[PDB]
Amino acid sequence: NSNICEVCNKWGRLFCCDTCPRSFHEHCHIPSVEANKNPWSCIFCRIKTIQERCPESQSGHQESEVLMRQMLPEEQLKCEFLLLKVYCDSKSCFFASEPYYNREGSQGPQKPMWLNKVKTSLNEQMYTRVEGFVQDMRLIFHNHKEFYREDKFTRLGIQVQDIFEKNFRNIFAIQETS
Ligand SMILES: [Zn+2]
Ligand SMILES: [Zn+2]
Ligand SMILES: [Zn+2]
Repeated sequence: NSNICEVCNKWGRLFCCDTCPRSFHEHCHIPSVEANKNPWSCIFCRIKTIQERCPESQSGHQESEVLMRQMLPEEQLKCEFLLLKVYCDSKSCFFASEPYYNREGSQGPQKPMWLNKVKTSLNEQMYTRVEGFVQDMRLIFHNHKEFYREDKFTRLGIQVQDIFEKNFRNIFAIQETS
């Protein structure tokens, strides 16, 4: 197994996957690494199994159909993995915890949102469709763009949104277009 956490790239108290060489901090993995279960298979492994059981699940899909899917166990997993892929980027630190807004010439958003809030909401099964999760994720970046206006710090939102969108198209096998 790897000697660093796959998500945050730090050593520490790591749990090792049984079916691949990745390792995780307890609360870096999503869902949090399960208490027992030997062998244990990480989210990367569980996603790969879904694809292997249904190869046709990788044919192209329309985003509008994906968003209306109910959050059954396989869609719950896919959203958990998508969330984890964002945390994998170090720039996610900016969007992880609860923001506050006091900048001359800007007003804070009407509906603040952050990664750890989305994480709790998934854990508590608060989303009934994929659209719920994707709307809250996109809201994070939209709030940031609007608040920071012309400051160059706006670019951090563009950057992390691009990680989210690339991973969304991959995980949910969105039909490729120009
Ligand atoms: Zn970690
Ligand atoms: Zn694994
Ligand atoms: Zn199948």
